[PDB]
Amino acid sequence: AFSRPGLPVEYLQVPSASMGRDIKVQFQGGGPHAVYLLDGLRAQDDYNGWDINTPAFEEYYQSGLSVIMPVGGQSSFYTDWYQPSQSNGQNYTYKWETFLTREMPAWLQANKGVSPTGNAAVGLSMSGGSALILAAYYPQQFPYAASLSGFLNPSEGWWPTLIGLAMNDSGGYNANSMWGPSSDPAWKRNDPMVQIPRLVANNTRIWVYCGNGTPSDLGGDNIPAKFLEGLTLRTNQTFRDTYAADGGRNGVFNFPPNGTHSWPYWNEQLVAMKADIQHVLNG
Repeated sequence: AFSRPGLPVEYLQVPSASMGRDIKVQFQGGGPHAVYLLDGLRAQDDYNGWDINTPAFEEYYQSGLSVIMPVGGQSSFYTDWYQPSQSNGQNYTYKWETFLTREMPAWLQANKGVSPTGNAAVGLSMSGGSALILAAYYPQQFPYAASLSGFLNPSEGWWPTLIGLAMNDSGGYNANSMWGPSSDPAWKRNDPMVQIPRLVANNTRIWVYCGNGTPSDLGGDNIPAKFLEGLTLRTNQTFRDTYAADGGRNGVFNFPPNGTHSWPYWNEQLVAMKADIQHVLNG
């Protein structure tokens, strides 16, 4: 990520009892509250996409916030799966919600002094919705959530099909093993649109970036770009309108015409929200 010399980035091995393996975590300490930077659909096992593609660590150096980049979890949606992914030979069950909400914060509190409460969850593409869902169900841990080009209504219309095809294109993962058939309650449970009343009741500070142009990680679905763009626009508009109609009053919604679904503009948003996170989490 082309950091300037002299920056204290660490790589940690954090045991996950629920997944029966160690999870690598890239870490920069800087204060008791942290920004959890979640990865996209094609998350690798060596480095988090934020560190591969952006200067996130340097941008948040001496911000008064710690930065946590978990590594791994391709196509996981940072959720707890029903079962090991059926077809690609996965030999354990993804339990990334358990890891992010229980196992990892316990480790970081005991060893780093990072507070398990009062943090920000920031996700993009696959994990944009994850960040909102984490805030919806764990508001003490995440009073702040940002979704950058997230799937804001994964249980509706075209989205279960498109997500299923995207997960197969990203490591051959099976959405059915994750949340069941699209009729299963897990799809609505993990749908940010459906959980808007929780975000409102929690008074979650939400930062929602809506990009333009060709969506990301949908490259293998054999569908015209403009159709995907139309679906995305409609779903994003519905999310914003529903948040307002349901009494939401703690949101930032960003829809710049030249914004794209890409690391450069996801970084642009991460930088733009820094003062916002600082004021909300640290006064």
